[PDB]
Amino acid sequence: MELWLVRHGETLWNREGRLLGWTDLPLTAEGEAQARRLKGALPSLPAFSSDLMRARRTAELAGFSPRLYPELREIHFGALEGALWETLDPRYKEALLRFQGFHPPGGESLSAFQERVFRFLEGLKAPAVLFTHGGVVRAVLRALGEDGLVPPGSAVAVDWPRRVLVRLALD
Amino acid sequence: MELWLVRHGETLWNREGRLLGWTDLPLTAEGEAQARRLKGALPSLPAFSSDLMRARRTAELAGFSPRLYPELREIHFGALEGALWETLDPRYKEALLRFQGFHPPGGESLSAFQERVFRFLEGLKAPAVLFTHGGVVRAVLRALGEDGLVPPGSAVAVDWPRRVLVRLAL
Ligand code: NA
Repeated sequence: MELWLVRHGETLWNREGRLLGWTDLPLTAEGEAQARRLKGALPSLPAFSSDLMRARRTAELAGFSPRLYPELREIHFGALEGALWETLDPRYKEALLRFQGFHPPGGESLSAFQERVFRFLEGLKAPAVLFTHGGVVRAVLRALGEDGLVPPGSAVAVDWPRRVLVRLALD
Repeated sequence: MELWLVRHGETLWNREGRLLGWTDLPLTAEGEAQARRLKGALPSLPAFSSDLMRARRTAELAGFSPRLYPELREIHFGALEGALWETLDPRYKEALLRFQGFHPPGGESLSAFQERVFRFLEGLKAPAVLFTHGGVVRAVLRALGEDGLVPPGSAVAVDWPRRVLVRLAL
């Protein structure tokens, strides 16, 4: 099914290089700017969004009124929430780089995260726009055999669970 | 949906020609070498693996950290575990080659095997790499109208449940 996944606009921790999961931070001015640029660039399909503020706000600025689902949240980094990527222990770094065997204390494992994300996608009964996070987009892109790195406020359309259709970036 | 079926590397019973099911044998040195060679070939899709040592070790050396599922185990041969294929009683060997029905003493029936395997496959929610055994790979290939012979340490990619995409025999 055609799904459009949108990575929310930037927050302060994006420029600061800190892990941002369930910590509810707001979009920055540029983050809201990135979000407004999405209006008119996305199809008028039913919309779903992480309930986290930065996602909800991106959806709103993009001209949508999404139904909220915590299932679309970024992975829960547990004790690693807010940690600087730079000083992250090499084992955690490579776990995240290779996207496997990641189990932060007090948090969610990558395997649990993937099950949550794919279970949500499996339940969609028609094309939709999903306002979510970098990790969710990455999980989907990697499952489709592609690099999952996409700029904040950008989008990707896929034919789940078969292939990527288009990557949309706006300047 | 893209599935990669990987047959774990060789054990002593592979080269000895013995039925290997739930007997938890380790990989030989060559078996580990075969596993390492897969690292530069297999796509980085979510990974799952039989919980048996030889499959787990293959996944590890191939550069993966799989979720463990006993449903991916080879069939349980029961009293036939370790039995030489060459001297296998014609009544067992026939059953196995007819693919119509099979239930070794103290073992698992082919119907239970298949229930187990296909339940797992049908439950997958996204593309994946599956570290498993010859019988499982066989079962999948046959379900797609193909011949289920892949060397140890090799893989086959399929568009489940439609057709085979490519075979990777190293
Ligand atoms: Na035996």
